[PDB]
Amino acid sequence: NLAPLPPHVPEHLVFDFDMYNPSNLSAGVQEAWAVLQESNVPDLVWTRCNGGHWIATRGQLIREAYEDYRHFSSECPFIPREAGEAYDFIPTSMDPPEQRQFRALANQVVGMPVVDKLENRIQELACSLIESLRPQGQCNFTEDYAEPFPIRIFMLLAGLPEEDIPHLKYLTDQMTRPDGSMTFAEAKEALYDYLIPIIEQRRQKPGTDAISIVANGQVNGRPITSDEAKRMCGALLVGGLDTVVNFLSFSMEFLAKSPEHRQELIERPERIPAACEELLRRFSLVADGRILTSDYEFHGVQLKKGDQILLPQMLSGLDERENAAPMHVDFSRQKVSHTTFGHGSHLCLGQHLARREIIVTLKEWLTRIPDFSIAPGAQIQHKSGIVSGVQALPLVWDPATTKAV
Ligand code: HEM
Repeated sequence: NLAPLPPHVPEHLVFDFDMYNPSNLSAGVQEAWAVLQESNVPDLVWTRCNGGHWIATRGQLIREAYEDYRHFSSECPFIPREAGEAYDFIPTSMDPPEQRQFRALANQVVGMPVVDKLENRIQELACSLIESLRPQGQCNFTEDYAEPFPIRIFMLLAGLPEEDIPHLKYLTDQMTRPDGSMTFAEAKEALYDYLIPIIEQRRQKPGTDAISIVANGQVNGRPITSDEAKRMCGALLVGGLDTVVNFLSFSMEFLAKSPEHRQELIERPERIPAACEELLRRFSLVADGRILTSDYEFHGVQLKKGDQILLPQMLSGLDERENAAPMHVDFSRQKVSHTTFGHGSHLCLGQHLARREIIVTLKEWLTRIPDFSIAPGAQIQHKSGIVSGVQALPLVWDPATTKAV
């Protein structure tokens, strides 16, 4: 379904890209989004899909817009407009300077310091999880590791019982890839209902878990309110439940289809870190945007106040103008340029946790299960949305080849 073209949007700039259901989705989700960068597509286009909105197709514009919060506000970061308007997570929907305070408190619960004191657990969990699968000679990756691994760590992080994983997970998925059952608002409201009671209890006594830290936090002056606490916790759900999870499946799907790259890491461990960044560029997966604060001519195009513009974080690193032969995975890429963890004042606060989980996965997995491949005769399917992901990943291997360390 297409929205009628607003009077102010050029005739020649219309490219009906459906961010939640791209035409070339069959060739991989990153490949589907890459069409927006073909020789005949303007740097900045307008799509009549999902309420109609702009779409910067080049990392140059993307990076640029993400730096100018004065014009491109995070107030309404999601598409459709109903989703963005409803989006009120702190600080992801705030613009500087208001953001500073909250982002600083949020940084306390997932930043590097937290990731370092968690390294051992993260590592132990990966091993424990993999050692379990190893003798099976097969697995449904997305659900057997890609999900349990990041989520349990996040739940331990937040101090939330693991029983709530399916619940919190489903709702979170509705904010990134709506199955259609519920709107963004409803999903958000549902998550808030889960958090609020928890915040109330934790607000009392201190606490090492994320929710406590936030609930007992102090932003610009007075103590943090429950609503603020709520909005802050929310901003952590997508990352702790839906981003890493999907990223691992993309990266692992690739590794299963490319023995070469696997062998390379297996016999050249030291390259795992660099390999992680390249996979982060290649299989980048987030794409949100901003809303115009006023009428503004941006690169020849006249944007009106209230317009929404999609700045796919996943496109920068695929832009041939920033990375030669972008669709090729080269662990030895001299300059791995990308905006996978975003760009600007909203740079991902969990990228450290992300990278560690990715590095621990590649390390522990390849060591114990170096030789594996996609189950015989199976097609891997992707899904596109605020956060694209992999539907399922059937992997198989011979147990005799596995190892225990
Ligand atoms: C590999 C996985 C991940 C990717 C690709 C990713 C990507 C991003 C991107 C592109 C943004 C910018 C959003 C915007 O500007 O509107 C962002 C923000 C954010 N991410 Fe992540 N992220 C990942 C994992 C995580 C994890 C595991 C967490 C922690 C639970 C997390 C927490 C956050 C937070 C709190 C923000 C908001 C920062 C702010 O508004 O100041 N992310 N992420």
